[PDB]
Amino acid sequence: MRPALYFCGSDRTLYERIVSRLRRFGTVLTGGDRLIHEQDLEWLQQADVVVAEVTQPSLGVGYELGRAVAFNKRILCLFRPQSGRVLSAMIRGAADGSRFQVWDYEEGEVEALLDRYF
Amino acid sequence: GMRPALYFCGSIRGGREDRTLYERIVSRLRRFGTVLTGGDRLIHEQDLEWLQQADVVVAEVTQPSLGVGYELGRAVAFNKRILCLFRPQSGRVLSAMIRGAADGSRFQVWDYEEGEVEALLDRYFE
Ligand SMILES: O=c1ccn([C@H]2C[C@H](O)[C@@H](COP(=O)(O)O)O2)c(=O)[nH]1
Repeated sequence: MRPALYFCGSDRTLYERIVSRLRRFGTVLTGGDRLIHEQDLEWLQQADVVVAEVTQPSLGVGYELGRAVAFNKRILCLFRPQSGRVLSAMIRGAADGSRFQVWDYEEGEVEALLDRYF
Repeated sequence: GMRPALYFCGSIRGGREDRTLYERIVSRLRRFGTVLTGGDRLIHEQDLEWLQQADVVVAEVTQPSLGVGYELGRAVAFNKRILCLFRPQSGRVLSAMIRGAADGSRFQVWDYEEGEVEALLDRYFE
């Protein structure tokens, strides 16, 4: 009955701010490692939008984004240039401005960016 | 083609700490096949083309990397044969998404020590 949102993230305060604001727009869907992987894959397939905070390098976040692209999901990636890091070319280079968006942001504005996207 | 096409993935923008090991792996992979591996878009598109051409995808997954994870996720969805190599001597716990993707056949994750990487590759490709 509500949109289904999937959040990926490797910072705790910013993650909590993002997850809390996502609840305005829908349900945020997000044993052993295999059971974790299969539950995450099931939630990815159910998701209407996949949101990832990509400032911290993470194999798991990258993997989730790769699976999400192959499932043809709408994807929003959020990067903080103030980190001083250069974002992976595989993530920056996947952006097409519509179905796969990569947005640079300053920490104070993250809720305004999500409101604009949703 | 004649030779198996091999795709190698390792951290770059996530960190170049293991660059010298990557060269040793690529050197041994060359024994068993052809190693195939707007600036960011061009890197993404060429890498995806090589990934699609690959018969085997080999990834060193010790250093956390968005790009290596992304390549592995696209490779799984392309139903590629995948070998991931992880070094427990790093002190790291490998991401559950990578460890949990392993099925022991088409997606394998092997723990190894740096000194045995040539013997590991010889066994996998035998
Ligand atoms: O500038 C580059 C060149 C290659 N790759 C591809 C090939 C590597 O296997 C992997 C490294 O990803 P990062 O560590 O740069 O995120 O992605 C990049 O992401 N960025």
